Amino acid sequence: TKVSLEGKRVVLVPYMAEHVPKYHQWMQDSALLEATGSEPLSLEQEYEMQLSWTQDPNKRTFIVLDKDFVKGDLAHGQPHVEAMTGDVNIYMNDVDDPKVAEVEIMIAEPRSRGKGLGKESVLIMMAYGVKNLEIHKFTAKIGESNTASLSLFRKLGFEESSYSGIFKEVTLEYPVTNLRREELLKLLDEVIRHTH
Ligand SMILES: CC(=O)SCCNC(=O)CCNC(=O)[C@H](O)C(C)(C)COP(=O)(O)OP(=O)(O)OC[C@H]1O[C@@H](n2cnc3c(N)ncnc32)[C@H](O)[C@@H]1OP(=O)(O)O
Repeated sequence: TKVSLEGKRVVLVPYMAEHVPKYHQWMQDSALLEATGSEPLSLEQEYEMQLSWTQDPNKRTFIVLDKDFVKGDLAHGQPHVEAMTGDVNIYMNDVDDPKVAEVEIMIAEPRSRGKGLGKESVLIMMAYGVKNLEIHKFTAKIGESNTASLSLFRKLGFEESSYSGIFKEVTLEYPVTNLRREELLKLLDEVIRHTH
């Protein structure tokens, strides 16, 4: 990824080595680890994953910045550690269909929760996938007790498609209908790109 994406309240920037120390600190929250799909890493592994995640052709990943905390402009590829808030990604992980993508979202900083940053970050990333990856269905895998994430995805219009009692995990789907495709592309048309 060579660009960052500026919406109304968030900037989605490429995950950089400069972001790793704060990201690693977020991941010390066992609740965050369990709520996301994450295993605890060493710092070494966290740095190596920054390189591998961002080189993976089947993934798109961004660090979420809260625009209220950004100091300086978005035009020079700077990491803006001071505004780091979370992450968002899509993974094309369906062997049967390269136009299906799984979504993940995390807003790790309490000071930035409840401002609509998770919703906007997911919508921008979904729209990016529709335009550039031709995604026609998104999925989300959510722990059965994760009230906050279940609410977010359902309020976006994701619908439950299956449940694993073994893993205590709900899977939701978002078919990209003609109307949703139009809406998402219009939204992305208003997102400012910066070279990064
Ligand atoms: C598919 C996956 O990624 S599963 C893993 C999801 N990530 C996590 O669980 C990490 C821990 N939690 C988080 O990161 C955050 O709580 C998130 C991402 C779930 C929500 O981030 P926020 O930025 O606070 O959400 P945002 O402010 O954009 O609100 C969006 C919707 O989320 C829902 N929501 C957010 N927080 C809560 C909550 N505490 N309880 C219930 N619903 C909630 C609401 O429906 C809200 O819509 P409303 O504002 O109209 O009520």
